Amino acid sequence: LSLSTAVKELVENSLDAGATNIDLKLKDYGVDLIEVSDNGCGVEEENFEGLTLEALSSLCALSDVTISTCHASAKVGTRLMFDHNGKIIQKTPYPRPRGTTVSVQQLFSTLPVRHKEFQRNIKKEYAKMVQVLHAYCIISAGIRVSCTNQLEQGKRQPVVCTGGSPSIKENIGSVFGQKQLQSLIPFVQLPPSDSVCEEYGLSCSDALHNLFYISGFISQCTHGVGRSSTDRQFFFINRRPCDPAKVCRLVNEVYHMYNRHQYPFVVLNISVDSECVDIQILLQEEKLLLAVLKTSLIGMFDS
Repeated sequence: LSLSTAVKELVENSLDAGATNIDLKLKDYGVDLIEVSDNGCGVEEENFEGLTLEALSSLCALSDVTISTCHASAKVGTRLMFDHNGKIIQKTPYPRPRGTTVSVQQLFSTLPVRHKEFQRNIKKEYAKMVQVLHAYCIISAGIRVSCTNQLEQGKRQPVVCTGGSPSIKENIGSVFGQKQLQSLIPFVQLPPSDSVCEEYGLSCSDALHNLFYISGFISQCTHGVGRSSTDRQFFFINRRPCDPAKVCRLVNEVYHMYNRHQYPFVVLNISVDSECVDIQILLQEEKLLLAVLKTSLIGMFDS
């Protein structure tokens, strides 16, 4: 029942549509409006009702939901207003490009307690949403992801925007500026060392079936170069944003082994077999993953 959850589900809904453009429009930090527009495949007319049988149903139950959409097979798009039961109040033709735009109006208005806790704690929830959106922007190469905000009677201001660049590094540049990029080194994967294998109780036979492909960027261990907090640490598994506790703790700990007083900027993707993942996300041979991680981090930060 958080802002970042609804935003994330709408974003992944746009991604599953194959959208190359994803725009977020917020009014009063999302308390007033949370809108997502994408050029995805749109929704066929056949599955209009079936959309509220998932994010859409709960969003209808908790807010005022409007959806415009246009499928490639459709001659004209459609505009739909929903009541709180997910039942379509209005279905009118609506000319628009291929894709889908979902509008969430006055979130939590049907529960005044949750709405008020939302308004009073707007800064924290807003910041969490910011972190999630940063993760998706960083990991979504080839896609244009943008976000703007409007407060009260003020004019709209842009929050973030990527240019559909093909590389994660350029996305990081677009999100945080190239000044952030100057202090970053790219992750370089290494086989696990014998000493780290000893530490984690692993033989070479265990390390043989290494199927973890780690990538990303991390702050240099040089004094002062790192960050003062963990405000810019992003982890993914199969390009999906997540927060692995042991992996994060090992990352920050190994960084402290060289830069005691600072935390690193982190962007780290773990490519692994999806069968080896389960639900906190469980990873088969996670000790091997931590061994490769520690060995590689040591190899990079070592002069």
